[PDB]
Amino acid sequence: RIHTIKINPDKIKDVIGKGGSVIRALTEETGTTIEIEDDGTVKIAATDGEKAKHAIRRIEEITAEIEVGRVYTGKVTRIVDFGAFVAIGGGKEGLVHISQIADKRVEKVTDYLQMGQEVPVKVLEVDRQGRIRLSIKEATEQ
Repeated sequence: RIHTIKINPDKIKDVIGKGGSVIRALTEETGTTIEIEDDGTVKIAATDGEKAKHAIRRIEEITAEIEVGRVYTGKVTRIVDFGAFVAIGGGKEGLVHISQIADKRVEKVTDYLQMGQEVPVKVLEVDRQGRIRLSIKEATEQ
C-alpha cells in the first residue's frame, strides 16, 4: 500500500539531500519506495505497514536533526550571568550568549529575557557531546 507524511516544502530539501543523495540512503535503510508530491507531501510505498511506519518515523527524525545556520522557534527556560537557555524540540536546551540577545550592549540578560517566553533562534555551533550555542539576534529579522 501507500502511506504518507506531509512536511513543509523547505524540508523536502533535507529529504532530497544533494540531488537524491539522502533518497538513496532512505530507500536502502527503510526498504521502501519514496515518491514525492506537491505542497510538501512524501508518499511512501511498501507492501507491509511496519516498513512504511518506520520510514514515516525516519523522515520525522531526519528533519528533527539540529543543523548549523538553521532558524527555529524556541522558548527561554533559564537566564544566567553570561547567557540564556532556550529550549527547542525534544527537550534540547541551547545556550544563547549575552552578546547574542540584541544590537545594543548587554549588562544582564535578565533585563531582556524572563522565563516562559517564546523567542526565535538560529543555531551557531553544535558539539559532539550534544551541547548547543544559539542566537536570538540574527533570528530577530527586523
